[PDB]
Amino acid sequence: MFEVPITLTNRKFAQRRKLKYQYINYISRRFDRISKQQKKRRRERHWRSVSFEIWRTVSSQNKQPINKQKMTYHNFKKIEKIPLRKMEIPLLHCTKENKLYFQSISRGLEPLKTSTSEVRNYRTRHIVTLTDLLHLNVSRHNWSLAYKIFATLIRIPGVQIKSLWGIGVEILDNLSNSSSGLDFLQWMCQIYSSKSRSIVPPFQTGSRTHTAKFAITYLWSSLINCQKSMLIDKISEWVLTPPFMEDAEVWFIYASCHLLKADINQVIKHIHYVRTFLKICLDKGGFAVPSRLIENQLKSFES
DNA sequence: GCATGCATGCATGCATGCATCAGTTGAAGACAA
Repeated sequence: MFEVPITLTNRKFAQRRKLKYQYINYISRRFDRISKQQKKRRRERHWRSVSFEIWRTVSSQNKQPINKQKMTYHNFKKIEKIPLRKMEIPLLHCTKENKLYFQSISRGLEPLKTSTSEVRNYRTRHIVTLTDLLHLNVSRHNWSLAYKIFATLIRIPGVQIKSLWGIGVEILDNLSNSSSGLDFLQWMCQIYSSKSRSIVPPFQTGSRTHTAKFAITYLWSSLINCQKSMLIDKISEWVLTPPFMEDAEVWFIYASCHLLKADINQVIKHIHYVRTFLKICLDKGGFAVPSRLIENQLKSFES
């Protein structure tokens, strides 16, 4: 009853997405008309926008104005009537289950089986139980079992590493026996930071644009390994090998490295330093409500 | 006929290939019959 961490499937689901986005396109085409293939799905899904430290959202103010009824019954069924037929052609080539699937999604029903629910089979149902027991044991603070789970999981030739916070917290409350925590974190980062589609990202990703998980997690957690102090110039040397260098938040990680080094003219240059990266992190992002707090601290330093 | 496998295609940089101090030297304007 939880998301699976393996690449969803082969099967039907492609032909279903076919039917879906093909029909979508026929209706939206005739709709702009009246208002006046993996690739068809691709263009289709394509032309569309793809007191505390909140990445504040973009709120409503310069946005738009009001609309007034577009769509009576007699006029919707206009736009519906033709594309449904063109659909009657390749519907003739997809399978019965997907005839009825398209039929119902087109009546506006919504399925009550899931892609997981219907992908039957010895092996996957076993993985499903394995991963469940993982997520359960981790909820239970049963770090030992949990760990056993995780290990037998990743042993299996199907699981992609989308279960890393799995370890990153698991191996984290497991001081016991294994290289851990930062080990995993900076490992993830080093491996998946270069070149060396669906079924993806925010908490996994590749290069050229940003990479939540591994990056920021080791990138603060090492600074927490320096709250273990009271290391830094290392974290800021290899933090100081950008660029993605639009990673503004990592600009704030850098400025944090300088406020922690600051804790004689050396300490000056470290406070000068943090003063610089805070605004080069006015790049944009959006942190630290008043930087005048950071700066009141920097004046407690200036003493 | 339908499902598994894996090879073809497509697309962003990169790498191979192929074309694009000192001497004699003359020339120019002033000057005499």
